[PDB]
Amino acid sequence: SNAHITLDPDTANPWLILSEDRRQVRLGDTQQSIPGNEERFDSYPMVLGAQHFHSGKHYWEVDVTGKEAWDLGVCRDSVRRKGHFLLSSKSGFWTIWLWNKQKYEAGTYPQTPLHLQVPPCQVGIFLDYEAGMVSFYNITDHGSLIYSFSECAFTGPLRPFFSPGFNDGGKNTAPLTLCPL
Ligand SMILES: CCOc1cc(Cl)ccc1-n1c(CN2CCNCC2)nc2ccc(F)cc2c1=O
Repeated sequence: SNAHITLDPDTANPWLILSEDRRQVRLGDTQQSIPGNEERFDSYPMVLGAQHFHSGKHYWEVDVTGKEAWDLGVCRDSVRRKGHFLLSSKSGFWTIWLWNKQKYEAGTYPQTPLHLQVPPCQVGIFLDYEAGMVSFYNITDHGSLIYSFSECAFTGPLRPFFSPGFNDGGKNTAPLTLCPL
């Protein structure tokens, strides 16, 4: 089931610029000044979707065209927001990412290298709560499976997870965009 995802402003790390529609996010040129509510990611440029999922099946698409790094997927709502962590299946995160413009990996511990034929301009996330799966699909390549976590022992609600980059050092100015449908 198609989910209409929007970004939660309360989770967004200071370094992030959300669109006004809540459907787009880019890494910014310096921190912004906002509060330090407990829901906000202090240590890395991450933000959640507003939707919580307690059950059922949910699909959404993210445009990543041009970007040299990024991280997508799903996480426990109960993940710590304050401080340092890895994006690991062991630690409440079901993610894939592009690092360094060339290296796709999936957030196993330790992570798993992905060899993609067609580099994705667009990525699908499919959450099946009851199955205990999070699946990533390469839309550019007609929906080929990028990677799938299974036997995820979902307890409590989950959130869509996003990060458009780690350091604006490069030109990671382009946004993650949530696609219509
Ligand atoms: C590929 C780069 O990975 C990282 C880079 C930095 Cl600067 C900080 C943390 C990580 N990272 C991370 C988090 N980063 C992943 C890549 N995108 C940025 C966040 N997750 C991991 C999960 C499992 C594992 F075995 C290792 C890692 C890991 O090293």
